Amino acid sequence: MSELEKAMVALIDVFHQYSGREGDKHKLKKSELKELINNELSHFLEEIKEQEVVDKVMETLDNDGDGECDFQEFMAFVAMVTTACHEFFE
Amino acid sequence: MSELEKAMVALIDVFHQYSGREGDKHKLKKSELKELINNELSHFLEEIKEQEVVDKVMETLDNDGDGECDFQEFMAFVAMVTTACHEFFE
Ligand SMILES: [Ca+2]
Ligand SMILES: [Ca+2]
Ligand SMILES: [Ca+2]
Ligand SMILES: [Ca+2]
Ligand SMILES: [Zn+2]
Ligand SMILES: [Zn+2]
Repeated sequence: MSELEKAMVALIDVFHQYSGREGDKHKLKKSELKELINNELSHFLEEIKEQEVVDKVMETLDNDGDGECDFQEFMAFVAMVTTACHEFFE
Repeated sequence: MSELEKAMVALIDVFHQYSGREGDKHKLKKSELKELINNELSHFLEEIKEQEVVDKVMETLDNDGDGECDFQEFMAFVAMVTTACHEFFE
């Protein structure tokens, strides 16, 4: 696979690794999303150690209002983080 | 870096690799977009060999109407292709 193709498979992989832990296997619940950020975005995002922060991140991400982050929402999250990095480091 | 972090860096890298070739160093013109898809998405998307296909792809991802693909628009493109790969495997 190319570098881009690899990167895409890696986004699918990490989503599944966290979404399948509990409840809906295809959605991130707040605790799944917290572990994903803390473990996998430890350099791009401040560690989450407060319920209020987990809450705010889900509120921000959850466009369909079911209190979970689905794959489309996770893509949007990936784009906002990646964009932030893009901008920040130039 | 985590696999997710490395993937995000990979998106910014490839984008810069192609956007930097001609004209606007920070946006993809049609020629740069065609070569990105052809070289970097050769295992996920059919090879582009017709002007009308690159025209149509650009029209599709060019949401601000400048005839180029900026990083934000490239991220929506990445999300489209990733989603398709996701579905494909399932
Ligand atoms: Ca879940
Ligand atoms: Ca949701
Ligand atoms: Ca360019
Ligand atoms: Ca545009
Ligand atoms: Zn899935
Ligand atoms: Zn840039």
